[PDB]
Amino acid sequence: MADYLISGGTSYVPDDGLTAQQLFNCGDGLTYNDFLILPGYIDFTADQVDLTSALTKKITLKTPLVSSPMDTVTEAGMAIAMALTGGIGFIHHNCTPEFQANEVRKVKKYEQGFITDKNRDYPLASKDAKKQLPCGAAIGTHEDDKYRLDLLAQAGVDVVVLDSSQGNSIFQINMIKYIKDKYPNLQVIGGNVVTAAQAKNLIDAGVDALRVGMGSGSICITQEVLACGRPQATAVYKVSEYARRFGVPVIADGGIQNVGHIAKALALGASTVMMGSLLAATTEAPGEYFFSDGIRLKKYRGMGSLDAMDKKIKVAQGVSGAVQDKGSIHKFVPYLIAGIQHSCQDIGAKSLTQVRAMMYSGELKFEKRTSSAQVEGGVHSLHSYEKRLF
Amino acid sequence: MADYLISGGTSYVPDDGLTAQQLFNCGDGLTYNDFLILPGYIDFTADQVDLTSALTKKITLKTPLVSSPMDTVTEAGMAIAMALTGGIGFIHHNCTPEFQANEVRKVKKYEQGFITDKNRDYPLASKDAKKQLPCGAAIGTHEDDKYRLDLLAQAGVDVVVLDSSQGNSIFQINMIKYIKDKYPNLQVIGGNVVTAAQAKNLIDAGVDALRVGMGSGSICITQEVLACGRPQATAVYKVSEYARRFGVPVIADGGIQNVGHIAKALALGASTVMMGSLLAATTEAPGEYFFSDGIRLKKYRGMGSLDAMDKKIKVAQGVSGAVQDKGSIHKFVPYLIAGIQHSCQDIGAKSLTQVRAMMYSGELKFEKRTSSAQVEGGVHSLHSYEKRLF
Amino acid sequence: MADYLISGGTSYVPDDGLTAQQLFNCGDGLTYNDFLILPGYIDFTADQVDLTSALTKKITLKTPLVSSPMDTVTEAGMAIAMALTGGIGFIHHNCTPEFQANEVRKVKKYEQGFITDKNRDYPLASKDAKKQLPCGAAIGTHEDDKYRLDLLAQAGVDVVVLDSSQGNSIFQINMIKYIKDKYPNLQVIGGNVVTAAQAKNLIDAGVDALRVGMGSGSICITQEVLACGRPQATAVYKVSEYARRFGVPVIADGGIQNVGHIAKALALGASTVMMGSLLAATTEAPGEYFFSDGIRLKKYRGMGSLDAMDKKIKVAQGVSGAVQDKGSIHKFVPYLIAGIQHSCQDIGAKSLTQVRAMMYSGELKFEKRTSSAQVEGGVHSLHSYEKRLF
Amino acid sequence: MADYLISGGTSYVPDDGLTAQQLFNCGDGLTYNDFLILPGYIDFTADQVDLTSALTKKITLKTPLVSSPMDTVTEAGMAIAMALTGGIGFIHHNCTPEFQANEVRKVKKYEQGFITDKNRDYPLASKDAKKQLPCGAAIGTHEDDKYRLDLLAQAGVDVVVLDSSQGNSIFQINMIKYIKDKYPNLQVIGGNVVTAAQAKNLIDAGVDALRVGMGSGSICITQEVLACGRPQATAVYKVSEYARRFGVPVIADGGIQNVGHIAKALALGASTVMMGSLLAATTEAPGEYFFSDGIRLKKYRGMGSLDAMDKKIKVAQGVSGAVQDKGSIHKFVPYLIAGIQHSCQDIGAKSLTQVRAMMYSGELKFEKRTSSAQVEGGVHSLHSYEKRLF
Ligand SMILES: NC(=O)c1ccc[n+]([C@@H]2O[C@H](COP(=O)([O-])OP(=O)(O)OC[C@H]3O[C@@H](n4cnc5c(N)ncnc54)[C@H](O)[C@@H]3O)[C@@H](O)[C@H]2O)c1
Ligand SMILES: NC(=O)c1ccc[n+]([C@@H]2O[C@H](COP(=O)([O-])OP(=O)(O)OC[C@H]3O[C@@H](n4cnc5c(N)ncnc54)[C@H](O)[C@@H]3O)[C@@H](O)[C@H]2O)c1
Ligand SMILES: NC(=O)c1ccc[n+]([C@@H]2O[C@H](COP(=O)([O-])OP(=O)(O)OC[C@H]3O[C@@H](n4cnc5c(N)ncnc54)[C@H](O)[C@@H]3O)[C@@H](O)[C@H]2O)c1
Ligand SMILES: NC(=O)c1ccc[n+]([C@@H]2O[C@H](COP(=O)([O-])OP(=O)(O)OC[C@H]3O[C@@H](n4cnc5c(N)ncnc54)[C@H](O)[C@@H]3O)[C@@H](O)[C@H]2O)c1
Ligand SMILES: *c1nc2c(ncn2[C@@H]2O[C@H](COP(=O)(O)O)[C@@H](O)[C@H]2O)c(=O)[nH]1
Ligand SMILES: *c1nc2c(ncn2[C@@H]2O[C@H](COP(=O)(O)O)[C@@H](O)[C@H]2O)c(=O)[nH]1
Ligand SMILES: *c1nc2c(ncn2[C@@H]2O[C@H](COP(=O)(O)O)[C@@H](O)[C@H]2O)c(=O)[nH]1
Ligand SMILES: *c1nc2c(ncn2[C@@H]2O[C@H](COP(=O)(O)O)[C@@H](O)[C@H]2O)c(=O)[nH]1
Repeated sequence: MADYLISGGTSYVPDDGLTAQQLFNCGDGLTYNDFLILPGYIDFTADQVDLTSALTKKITLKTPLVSSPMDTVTEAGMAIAMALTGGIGFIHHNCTPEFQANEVRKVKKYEQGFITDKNRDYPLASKDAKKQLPCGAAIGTHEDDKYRLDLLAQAGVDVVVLDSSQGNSIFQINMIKYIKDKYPNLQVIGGNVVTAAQAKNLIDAGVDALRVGMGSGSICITQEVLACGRPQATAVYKVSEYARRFGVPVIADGGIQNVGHIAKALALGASTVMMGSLLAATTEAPGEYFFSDGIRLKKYRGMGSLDAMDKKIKVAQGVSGAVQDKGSIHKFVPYLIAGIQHSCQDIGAKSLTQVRAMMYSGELKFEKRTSSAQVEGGVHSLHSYEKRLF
Repeated sequence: MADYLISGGTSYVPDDGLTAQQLFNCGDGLTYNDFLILPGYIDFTADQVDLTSALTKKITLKTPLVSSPMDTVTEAGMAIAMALTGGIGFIHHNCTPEFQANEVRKVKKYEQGFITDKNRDYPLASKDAKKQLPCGAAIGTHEDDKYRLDLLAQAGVDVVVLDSSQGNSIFQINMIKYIKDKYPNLQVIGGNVVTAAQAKNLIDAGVDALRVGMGSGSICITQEVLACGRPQATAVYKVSEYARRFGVPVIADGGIQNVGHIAKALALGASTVMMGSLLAATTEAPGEYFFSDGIRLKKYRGMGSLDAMDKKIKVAQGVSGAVQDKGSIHKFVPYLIAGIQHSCQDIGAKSLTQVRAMMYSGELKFEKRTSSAQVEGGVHSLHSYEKRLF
Repeated sequence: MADYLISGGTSYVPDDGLTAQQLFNCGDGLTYNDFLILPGYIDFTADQVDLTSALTKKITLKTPLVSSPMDTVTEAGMAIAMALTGGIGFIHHNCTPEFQANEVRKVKKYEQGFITDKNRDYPLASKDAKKQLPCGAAIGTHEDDKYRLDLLAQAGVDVVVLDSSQGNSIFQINMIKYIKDKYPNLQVIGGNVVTAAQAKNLIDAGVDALRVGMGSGSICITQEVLACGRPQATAVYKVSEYARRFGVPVIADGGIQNVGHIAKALALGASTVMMGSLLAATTEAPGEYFFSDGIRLKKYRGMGSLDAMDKKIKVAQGVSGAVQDKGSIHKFVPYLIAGIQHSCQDIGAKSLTQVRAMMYSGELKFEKRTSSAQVEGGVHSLHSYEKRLF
Repeated sequence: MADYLISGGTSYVPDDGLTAQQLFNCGDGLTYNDFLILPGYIDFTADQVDLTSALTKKITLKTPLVSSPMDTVTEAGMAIAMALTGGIGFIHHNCTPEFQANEVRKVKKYEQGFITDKNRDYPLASKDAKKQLPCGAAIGTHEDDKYRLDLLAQAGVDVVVLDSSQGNSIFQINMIKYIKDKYPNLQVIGGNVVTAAQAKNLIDAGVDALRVGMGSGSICITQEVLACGRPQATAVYKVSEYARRFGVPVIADGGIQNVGHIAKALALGASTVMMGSLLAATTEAPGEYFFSDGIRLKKYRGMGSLDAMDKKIKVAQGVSGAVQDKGSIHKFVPYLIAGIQHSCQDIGAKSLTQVRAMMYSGELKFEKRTSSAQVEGGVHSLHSYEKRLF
């Protein structure tokens, strides 16, 4: 019959909104708050949404959440918490290599299979072949980072991130090739990059994932000091679009402030999301809580801040501050998971993989927001209010 | 793994060419020769291509070919031949109603099941419930056409076409409602229309298919005489795009000169293709062969030509001429079928339904042709040549 | 082989971002904060970046930094400091000609070769043929400015700037020709201009450099009072693009607030950058430090402010205020130098000359910033923070 | 020779910026702060700029300044002051007709020629044939306004303005025709209008000038309450462009905050500028000065405010407030005159007539301003400052 024979199941579906390609073709320099995702069709419940994510070519996580390698964010405690909730943590390298290797060992010795030296309480916990938690580590691109890498490999790190503001450098590519030849099984994350040209240079060197973002971080002043960077949403879309031609996952790094930002980054092509300030002042973050006028808060600083580089003339690229206490990771990360699942349900996708497939196929639709639209989208017209997320 | 998890099976597939929507958004006023279909991916053979087509809401044919209701094209002989090759013929009404009903009866009595008054030699032959060939008939929108319709319904016609140059009229809509209430099972084809506004008016009246085309016919001079019409490719695309919102098939009528034109019309949203000149001077066309300077050819005239309307000032809308002999329908239609199948294979679709699904989804891609491109596409740079299609 | 023969060394390099010409063709009226420079490829260290800059046709400096001719900014002390750090200072003329000539003499007698009447402590110090520091001076376009010019030429000034808000005037052109005929060796800077038409008029008169900017200065209210001016980034790009057709350097004047602004101005085609407020409240700036509620700060006023013109009815074009203490030039200018070098390294250029060559060739790429993008580029999501640049 | 024969005196003059027609074709909905005028060529001094302006077809003023018919702005004192400084005042009608006629008489009896029962202290003072100051008056479009008009005509008013928010009404057109037939010599100003369609309706009725502006006034809330209006700069340009086809002058009404705004309105096609808040809290404004926390200020209210309409259900269209004391008109208006003259000198025109001629010919050029550009154009980067206009 005609109702089937005219177009074969694919029905009318009025065209309304912009595709991602149309949205990011305009060259406006958009970030997360400049656009929304239009809703789709719902025929399933939120709890059925699958958040399985690729961290690298060969490392898969049950959630897309990653803690940033920052000395005020990720040490062994935070890494264990993120592994237990289904993500991963990357241990910072603003320390001695022995200290870093000890932190990696503490992460890797939390759970064991056959000890050669709880699984039910944490179903989403990611594990390697030997029933051990996964762990990540940051290294630089200088000469001593080779010895640091040897210690980390001995400690049993599963993935290393090359920590730099501008990853498209001869130093970074040289260390990528060094690692590829000396530890052929080790997974390497390159970055940070914001353009497809940088991305091509790093993928040709053989990275297993790309870290995307420059200047969007909450503690960053790189854009205003060095005049270099890119709006985060455009950067994530462009680099993910390039990298998926070669099957390279993208980690979206910097500027994430809420669940909506996480969902937008995943919809734009990122496979995982890296969080700094959002996970600072949690119980598992390193450092100690302190009070400033009846407010509980913790230190949070950028790695390019003068205090961070203290332990010639130094050009600071980050600031040092404090953020309000958020509580425990074991209570905060489930809220993020539920929020992402609800966002996926609203846009009509059963999984993050299907979200990205719909985006690349043009089925997922977007819309811009003017300044008035953003104000309307926020809380308005109230004398006073209380905001309780969960 | 990441190779699956990044976008879920849907690979890169570099973007190249225009979608049909993009092509017909430019407002250039394109017809068939102004564009091409870009090739796709082939993983099947040409003979496996399915050409099942919807003529109306409830009438399905094995091929998309229809013979036009013209007194130099379709009588009982042509109708039987087209039914036997898998299409259908529409018997013209430039005759008395008794003559038309007799032609319909001759078509409907060619093959029988249980005669109440070969099926393997012609596998593609379309048949109704009682194993009889299908037949179509044209009627006008004047008062006496009701009596003509009664005679045709008694003769057992399966579908009637309302024959007019401009179908968006109060007369046509009145007769559509008359037919709907008096013969609730009879299928009605409305037209001719070239715009979505006309199409909406006719679909609201309850037609089961639309006949699309005004001024594109080979014998027609309506565009130059009445300044009204539309380029055929744009008309087919626009009207099919509107009509498929309601599950109404479109017959593309006029200006078809070759297999490439048939394939283009089907790719643009038409479900069947109506042919005039292409089927004139076949053996089954009415009239007798005659010679003019060693060339065998037959009369072919437009219904709005003065000779056609002869049997008060008449404004002619068509010319009368002759076309070269093509041979038999039973040998010519298989060539068209094979050509359409090869076109479908080249663009990478298993069926006409899938062709249209790909076009509406944006997977099928198109390209414009300049005048130099069209010349290049034709035969060139030769001293002399012979063109043998089959 | 094909890897070389296909395109000869020039590899793919995916296209991403806008060229400067594309960015400033849109007519949006951009200034510095509306765009960023995308990062390039790094294969050298920051300290290897060469900042040699052309102040005029024949005067070359080792850094691109120039102090503005303002009575709260540049006197002999500031001029000596800027000469010693590799730049130059322009002595203001809101004084008597004898006072100005004495300041020029004090600058020119700081270092000597063969005295006819430290080289290692300051390697970047600019010097003339006779091992003396270079010095600049401002003059007006009125009649007595000829006598002022005679005194300055006797004092041995190396370059004079014609000080005006709108340099495209018959008065300015007359004085330019006067100076060219009377002091054929003296270098003349014309301005201020913001359009290529003004620039053509001044280059035809024979200037050796152009001063670009109108209304962008921190103390300026010309745009709001006289409705005339231009956004600074667009002005710098347009005028530099015109002036380089004739080999005329451009000084970018006004609205510089940080190292990122300096880098952007140099990337847009300027050869040197003139600074007002950024160098006010340094130790070498004229005037005395004073306290307002525990904050140390110095007077800073525009030359078109009523206080400035006090020493008929006067239309003020500038305001008078105070800015916070910055410390010494000998410590602040090295920070600017290091910042510019780091910006050049990030965008992948070995020198300012190569930065501009990449920009004109289209290799350097830019990106716009929405308001949300600018907010994201700034410090955000923090309860409190401290910003220590160096 | 070729230097003349190639193009005949008209030289290259590089193309840079936008014409007014290009600027206002974009449909962005610009007001005064969204654009600047680019500078031109200066070959004359500021005092030589001629500000002669057409108020109506037959009434010419030496300055383009007009005081608004508002009960907190214009009574006899303000009307006399504006006439003496070269402009005109329009006496408000929120009073009895006898009171209004008495104010008109007080204005018309200030200076006399041959008294039927100083002119060198005020050279710019506008005068009629009998050496008397000109005076304007506002009337409504209701029935009793005819009697009010009779009293005003007897008092000797020279021009009447029809006071309404939306002037394109049958009531306004009826009163325009009434006035034209009963007082054939009286000059009538119609409005307020913001579109060319309204302008055509009023010009067809026979107005001698148009009052342009709806919702832009400082005390107005019409746009937010009735959703109707237009950005003032676009409104002035569009309506002036239409009205000059018929030789009808335009008064730009509302939203003027400074000299730059006046200059922009005149450059966009207006012949005179009407001022409300800018002239409120001057000594000559009606009402009494009063103090609020050490600040001297005066009442200023919109005519559509509830207090104004007090003396069944009233929809307020204006608010009531207070503005800071500005001093005397005799000192403030000369500042405006000098500012306008300086703006004309900067853009390179000898007169307002030549400003508009250059604008219509495309020689005058404009530029847009982003939000960052506007911030840059303002005062910035200062700890504190003092702004003394004159
Ligand atoms: N993502 C961001 O936007 C961002 C911005 C600023 C800082 N940061 C963080 O701050 C930290 C440091 O910043 P960075 O990017 O300057 O790190 P970095 O230490 O890589 O850079 C230091 C400098 O040394 C150079 N360098 C690097 N390797 C070298 C080698 N082998 N030989 C010679 N020179 C070499 C670099 O090009 C750079 O000029 C990192 O944690 C980084 O992630 C991040
Ligand atoms: N598709 C084309 O481009 C095209 C163009 C011209 C002619 N033709 C063919 O030629 C033939 C005649 O052309 P036509 O369209 O003029 O046919 P038509 O007979 O419908 O038109 C005849 C005229 O009579 C009017 N009319 C129709 N029904 C009426 C009624 N009940 N009462 C009063 N007036 C009425 C029509 O509006 C038209 O003016 C048809 O075969 C048509 O298919 C086709
Ligand atoms: N760059 C800017 O945006 C800007 C803006 C305002 C003021 N300023 C500074 O403030 C100071 C004020 O200078 P200015 O440009 O306001 O005015 P200026 O000192 O050049 O002269 C002011 C007026 O005198 C006229 N004039 C100049 N030379 C003349 C001559 N020979 N004969 C007759 N008339 C002549 C000018 O055209 C102008 O109307 C300067 O320091 C200037 O650099 C700079
Ligand atoms: N944007 C502006 O320029 C603006 C906006 C609001 C108010 N105002 C000022 O406030 C005052 C009043 O505003 P307004 O425009 O409502 O004045 P208005 O008195 O003309 O309007 C009063 C109402 O009566 C109607 N009306 C007018 N004449 C009539 C007649 N002869 N018969 C029947 N109905 C008639 C009008 O259409 C309107 O609905 C005026 O001073 C006006 O200038 C100005
Ligand atoms: C600029 N960016 C910096 C610096 N240190 C780290 N970073 C980047 O910021 C991310 C965290 O940002 P949040 O918005 O707080 O999530 C980090 O992951 C890293 O990429 C710095 O000093 N200057
Ligand atoms: C214009 N068009 C006419 C006329 N009679 C019929 N037609 C239309 O032409 C079609 C055939 O065109 P070909 O190109 O030869 O296939 C018919 O089906 C009909 O729609 C006429 O008089 N003037
Ligand atoms: C407007 N602009 C003025 C005035 N005096 C000087 N200037 C200009 O400003 C520049 C300094 O600006 P900063 O942003 O503080 O660097 C000067 O170099 C000069 O060009 C004035 O009165 N009104
Ligand atoms: C809206 N607009 C009103 C009202 N009364 C007068 N007006 C308009 O505003 C102009 C003055 O505006 P300023 O910006 O203060 O110069 C007047 O001339 C008139 O056109 C009102 O109640 N609501």
